[PDB]
Amino acid sequence: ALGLLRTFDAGEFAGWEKVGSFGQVYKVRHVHWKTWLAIKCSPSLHVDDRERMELLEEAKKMEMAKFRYILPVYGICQEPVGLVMEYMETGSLEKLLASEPLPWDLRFRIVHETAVGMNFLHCMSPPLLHLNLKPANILLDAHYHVKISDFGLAKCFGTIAYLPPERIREKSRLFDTKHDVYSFAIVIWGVLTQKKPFADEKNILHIMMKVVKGHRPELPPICRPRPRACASLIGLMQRCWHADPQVRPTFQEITSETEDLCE
Ligand SMILES: Nc1nc(N)c2nc(-c3cccc(O)c3)c(-c3cccc(O)c3)nc2n1
Ligand SMILES: [Cl-]
Repeated sequence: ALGLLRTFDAGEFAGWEKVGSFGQVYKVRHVHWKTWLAIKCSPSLHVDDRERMELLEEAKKMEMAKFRYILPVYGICQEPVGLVMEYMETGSLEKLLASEPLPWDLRFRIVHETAVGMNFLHCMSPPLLHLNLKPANILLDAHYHVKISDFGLAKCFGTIAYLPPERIREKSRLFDTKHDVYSFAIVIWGVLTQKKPFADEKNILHIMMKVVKGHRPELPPICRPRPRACASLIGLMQRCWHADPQVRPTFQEITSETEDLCE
């Protein structure tokens, strides 16, 4: 896994441009390869042996999940300590949802492509859990196709919204596939609304308390352009955010339904 990865000297890169932030992300130009890449440097000034090894586990987990809808990783840079990744021109879904009103055919495809990627992770032996899925992680290429990113919290802030209610109920609960299914439901909410969940609210703790009983983000209305598929996606979202995690569908089932929304 970590053998096909490379080590990058900072001399190999050029024209650094900040893009995200967590740790800052930079669009760099590999000079000898004549192509662009992304690199994520650590926030700290000193990088201890936990960081260096943690970054390596993130890279290994990315290479293991080589797939169409997963972000490719090339190696780890040493000069500044950071992860050398594929550059996605269109950037994050978060930025795209803020940017402008999106057509529904796209929205449904972004949802489906994300779902296919997540399904792939869960299909591994053993399953790879993402445990961090949010529109900031969901990255889009020049032609608006998804690649899932940020395996920093994977397993073999304003982010309370993506946290499952069972995680608030029980201190130190065992992580599962149904964690990702919940977060994915909140992503769907983001696509249907182009809003951030609980954006306007007074306080975190009140909403996090109400979530443990049943209070989820307010349902969007049925859209005019694609009212049949919208209603269907909304349905799926609701099943994906159920309080009882055994009621939530598997990504095998989810992909099966999101595919029909693209037909
Ligand atoms: N254009 C572009 N290209 C990228 N390759 C890119 N990569 C990331 C990223 C960050 C950490 C880990 C990781 O596996 C990917 C982010 C990123 C993800 C989450 C939060 C954040 O601040 C930045 N944004 C990006 N944007
Ligand atoms: Cl429709």
